[PDB]
Amino acid sequence: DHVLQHWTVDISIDEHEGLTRAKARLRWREKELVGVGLARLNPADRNVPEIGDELSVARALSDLGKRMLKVSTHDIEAVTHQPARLLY
Amino acid sequence: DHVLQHWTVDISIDEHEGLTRAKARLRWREKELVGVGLARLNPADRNVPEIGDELSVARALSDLGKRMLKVSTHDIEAVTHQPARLLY
Repeated sequence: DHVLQHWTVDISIDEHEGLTRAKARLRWREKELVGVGLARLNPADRNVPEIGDELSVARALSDLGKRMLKVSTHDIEAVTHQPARLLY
Repeated sequence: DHVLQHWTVDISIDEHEGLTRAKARLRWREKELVGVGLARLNPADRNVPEIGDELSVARALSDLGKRMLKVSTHDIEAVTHQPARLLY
């Protein structure tokens, strides 16, 4: 009675000179998105690169989810033929 | 000069009787999070399950990113020994 699926987000993390850039790619059906996030270390945490990693990724995933809400909106509008906007 | 990493988010999608539930799991270093999202179809799009899929996943990824911002906050606070809060 349930229909189950499994998807994957691929995340790249690039640390360079205290700047960490994350890119989170998701492909599904007819769509593909990349969420992007940045985190820069400061003197107080410059020796804790794990913070830059997880913060840039948090941002990339949030960006990805935001972009996906927009795709969802476009698909709903295609069905209803009425403008829509999803806030959450 | 760059340090590169690659991480993966695992997403489950469960459709049942018009309700779609997505769970997005990320493990990294010393942490593990699951973001959760729901989408329920309505009569106007009940025959477009792809909308429930992508909307529940958008929500799960947004939830995951929000939870990860909180983990990042805790880690920053552990370094600075000062309360913090990351809005984005």
